[PDB]
Amino acid sequence: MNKGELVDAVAEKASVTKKQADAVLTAALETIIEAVSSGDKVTLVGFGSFESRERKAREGRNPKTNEKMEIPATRVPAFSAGKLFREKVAPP
Amino acid sequence: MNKGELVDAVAEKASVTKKQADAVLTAALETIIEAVSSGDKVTLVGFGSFESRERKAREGRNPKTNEKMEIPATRVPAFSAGKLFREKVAPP
DNA sequence: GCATATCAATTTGTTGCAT
DNA sequence: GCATATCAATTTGTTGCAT
Repeated sequence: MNKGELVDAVAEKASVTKKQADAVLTAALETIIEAVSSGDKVTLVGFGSFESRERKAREGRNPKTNEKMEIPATRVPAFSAGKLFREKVAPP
Repeated sequence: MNKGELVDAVAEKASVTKKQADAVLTAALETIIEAVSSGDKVTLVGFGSFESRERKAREGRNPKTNEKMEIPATRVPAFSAGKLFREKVAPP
């Protein structure tokens, strides 16, 4: 399922137009990105939570030259699945 | 940031009412879960992608008894962060 | 979140293309 | 995605409890 196919179902479920369903979904996804980036954890009950996970430098290897290198420290987006999400994917 | 706080920001950005922002967001998240559960991968450009992943059985240990046990195989919700998410969290 | 086990199995990214 | 390293810093879950 891509964004467009999701919008169709959302516009159907929420009884709104596809242009509206997209505009809201766009806003929702952009806001989650902004919030996480600003170091804020985004929690959505049932579904899950988003946060930034810190990551220190690690050793790596150049596949073309076999030469060892250091992959620099960085910040990554993370996701934790809520109870309802994990239970729909794997019922107790 | 919780759902309610996300709704407010979404309703502000998309120029819609809070009830409408919530109705869409609920539908969007509930659809995402049903799709992942039925074995479909949900891809959203910029943001990221959701999918199920199967974990094989592994050896574990009971902290209450010290007794070694086997954690059974399962399926879990997973997330891949898209380029735009990873770049707002850590700009190149 | 917190905790056992001298745990055990994930996930990713490394460069530079390619689909 | 593919092409290394007998990679390497990382997540996550055992059974429950604490907040």
